[PDB]
Amino acid sequence: QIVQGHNQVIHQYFDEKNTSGVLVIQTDKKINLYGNALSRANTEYVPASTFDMLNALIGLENQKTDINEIFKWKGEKRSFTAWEKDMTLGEAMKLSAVPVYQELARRIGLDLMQKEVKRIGFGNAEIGQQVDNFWLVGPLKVTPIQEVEFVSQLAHTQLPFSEKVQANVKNMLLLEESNGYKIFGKTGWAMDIKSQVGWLTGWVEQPDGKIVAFALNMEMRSEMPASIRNELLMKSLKQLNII
Ligand SMILES: *C(=O)[C@@H](NC(=O)/C(=N\OC(C)(C)C(=O)O)c1csc(N)n1)[C@@H]1NC(C(=O)O)=C(C[n+]2ccccc2)CS1
Repeated sequence: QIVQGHNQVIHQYFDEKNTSGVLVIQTDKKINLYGNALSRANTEYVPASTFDMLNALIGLENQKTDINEIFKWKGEKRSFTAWEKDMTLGEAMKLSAVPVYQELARRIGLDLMQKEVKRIGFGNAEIGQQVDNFWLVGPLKVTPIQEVEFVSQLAHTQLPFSEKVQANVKNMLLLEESNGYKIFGKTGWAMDIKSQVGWLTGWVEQPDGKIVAFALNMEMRSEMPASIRNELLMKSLKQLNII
């Protein structure tokens, strides 16, 4: 099941970007590890925005929102300018608009959130006490192997949510498409005074329908482009002939 993969080459790629990281790939029930810091795969980190996928699933499942709802921008200056507008849950997914995902979390509220997170068994399922930021600062944590298992199940409509809800959240996640290969996923990035953890978790849907899921997890620095996660993921996917 969980093993290291054939690759001297991906190890290099990560050293060549001057980072410590791992790339977990899950096809059917086989999980391979690649990178220059494999032990990260079993290390817990905060999911940061990658949690937006689970938030949306819980929110939609319990009818706290719907895919047509327009979340209103009330006019205050926000941490990013691209967030400064009315938007749907789907458009928030793509922009990683935290304030939408915080409104939604509050609608959900703490008891349902923690019943649902324990029900799903996400990470260490620890939400503790603040409903509106537990995925960004802790206590909630998850490993890269757990994430890839989560997105694999989302990809395959195997999570314990309605089928329509799963399909609606999948449809929010399309990043890129070319040669008939689709790539779905979600970035994440948390700025803790310790290290900074960067995520990119999602999947490839190949032309014949086959799903190959991935969870990139690396140490970020403020000097890196945000681009670097996608660049390293796409190089590695090509090298493994997944795309
Ligand atoms: C989800 O993971 C969100 N992360 C954060 O809100 C945090 N930081 O975002 C960064 C990018 C580090 C920032 O400069 O503010 C964060 C760190 S500690 C804490 N409580 N919050 C969204 N993630 C990302 C991303 O993954 O890149 C965003 C997209 N983005 C980033 C940089 C430039 C353009 C777009 C928005 S926050």
